[PDB]
Amino acid sequence: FSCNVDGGSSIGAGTTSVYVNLDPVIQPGQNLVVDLSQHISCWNDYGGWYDTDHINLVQGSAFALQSYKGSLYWNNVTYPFPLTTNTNVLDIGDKTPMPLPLKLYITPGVVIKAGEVIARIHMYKIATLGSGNPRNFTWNIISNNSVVM
Ligand SMILES: CC(=O)N[C@H]1[C@H](Oc2cccc(C(F)(F)F)c2-c2ccc(F)cc2)O[C@H](CO)[C@H](O)[C@@H]1O
Repeated sequence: FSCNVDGGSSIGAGTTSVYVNLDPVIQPGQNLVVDLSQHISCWNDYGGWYDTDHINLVQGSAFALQSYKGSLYWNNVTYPFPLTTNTNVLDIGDKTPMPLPLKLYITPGVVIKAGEVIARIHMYKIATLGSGNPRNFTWNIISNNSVVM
């Protein structure tokens, strides 16, 4: 099982920066949408649904904006964010990269700085054969631009 960010090199585990464009203007009360399907994709390293991968997002995933409320959309369910439970499982068995069905909804001068981590999303992988060779990924979401209020 592997992933990449913006079509880059393969990632098997660990922490990776994910850079996102945010609305530069936000008014008190507005809602920011971060569509991570535009950046993070994952695939099965054998294909053919031979040793299917099972991935979910993990309890504790949170803003970094620590006081913000929000929602996290993952694979047909919208969870309160920060995550207080593990999400449903997405199964990945094709070698073709699958953009992750993942969106973050954020409700808050400069409020978000370019280059600062605004959320840490922990993803867990376990496959089917043997032990499933479980792996941990963390996606550190980073804004490419300032967001001002
Ligand atoms: C030890 C491990 O993880 N076996 C996983 C397996 O891994 C690979 C399969 C082929 C090629 C590679 C490599 F060429 F990339 F090494 C990997 C691999 C190994 C370690 C990683 F950290 C990530 C991918 O692929 C499977 C389907 O996806 C399951 O996931 C399975 O459990």
